[PDB]
Amino acid sequence: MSVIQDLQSRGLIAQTTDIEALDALLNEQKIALYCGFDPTADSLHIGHLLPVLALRRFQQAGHTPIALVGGATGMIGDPSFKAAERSLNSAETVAGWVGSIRSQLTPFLSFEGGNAAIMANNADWFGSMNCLDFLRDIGKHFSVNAMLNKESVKQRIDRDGAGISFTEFAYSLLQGYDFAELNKRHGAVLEIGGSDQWGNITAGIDLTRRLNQKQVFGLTLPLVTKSDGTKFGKTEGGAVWLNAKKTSPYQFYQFWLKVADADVYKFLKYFTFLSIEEIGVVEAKDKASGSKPEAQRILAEEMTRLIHGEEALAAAQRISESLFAEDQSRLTESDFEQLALDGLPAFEVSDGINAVEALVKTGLAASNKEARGFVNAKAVLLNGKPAEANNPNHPDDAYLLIGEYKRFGKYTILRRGKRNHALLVWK
Ligand SMILES: N[C@@H](Cc1ccc(O)cc1)C(=O)O
Repeated sequence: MSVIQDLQSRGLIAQTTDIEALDALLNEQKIALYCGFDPTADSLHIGHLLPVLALRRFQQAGHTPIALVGGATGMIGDPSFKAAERSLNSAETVAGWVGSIRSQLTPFLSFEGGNAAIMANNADWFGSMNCLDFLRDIGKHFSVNAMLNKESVKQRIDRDGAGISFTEFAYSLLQGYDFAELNKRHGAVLEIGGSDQWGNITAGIDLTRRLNQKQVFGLTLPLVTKSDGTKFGKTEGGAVWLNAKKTSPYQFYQFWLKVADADVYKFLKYFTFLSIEEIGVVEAKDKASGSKPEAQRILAEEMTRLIHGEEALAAAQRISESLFAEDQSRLTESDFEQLALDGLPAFEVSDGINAVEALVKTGLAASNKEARGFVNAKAVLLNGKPAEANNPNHPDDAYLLIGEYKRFGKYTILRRGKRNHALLVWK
């Protein structure tokens, strides 16, 4: 199967300058392509996965991928399809983020063989480029009227928009020059990016022709949309980060389990490296069997193993099988650290708290008298087992939370009823 044919089978080609010439080029020889990533936070999230995965899909076919970290463009800010001005980050801020997201992109690509990936930083050439040379050597090739009519910023320019500063209005010049520079340095003849990068990609296509007299191509990936209209990574708990210390592999694994039946087969094509045929068998088995669909679990296993690793997937599976389980002895200290991060509503308690005190402190009851009914109804579980009396009282301390209930001397899973429960953390 062709490289382009594989991407269009997955619905991964949104816009491309010449699909026939790009397809014929990839079958005739191996090329170098590049994609740019701007440091806007201390870590990436799932909304950034498509471009770096698409780079890997090209590297699998023997092409050389270039991952550009925006050490310089991150100091300006991409205004493409943004209705409000981004704020300016400090040089110290961006330099740290450059090292962070660089450590997150490198695992996705191979650095062996002739097609080994290349990590680039546009601060290498902009960090020593004088402002006059910037405005002249780059700026003379840009028409302000053409810049104003770009869809990516036209909504900001109109009378209804919030306006744009000269800073962000100049961003397409930096990203445009990156394509010409990477074409000169590493023979980059293709730039891929997110769906909102069409304006800045074609700018680097034109600029590469004017500066290097070379024909290059651009391809944008689809906007990851959901069937119900909601945003892709918007969850109740926030964003689904790639850094395990921001979102636990359990919650990462949980996010992909909850994918809708309409979205799960497209997400398998977008994000996994299972073949179109393998995904086609997964879909047909679910569509023919009257049982629950298996695609969400397969999606969750593929994404957790890819981003976090095989052991972290095992941890997420072990937590998922133990959190609502009768026997929780499988949970480890690291498993509870995941739970305290974003697995369960965590609450700090100290020695001496009884059962009804923790039942209302965690929100599992409105009042203690209401929780006292839940206690005597045998509807309260501690680490999978119902609470038992263990005191000669003093009034409500008959059900006390003593050290026996402390998992690793720090954690206790408090459960009330069939659903909804909390995590106790001992200080
Ligand atoms: N504009 C891209 C980042 C980028 C930076 C430099 C480039 O050459 C290309 C792309 C983004 O907003 O995500």
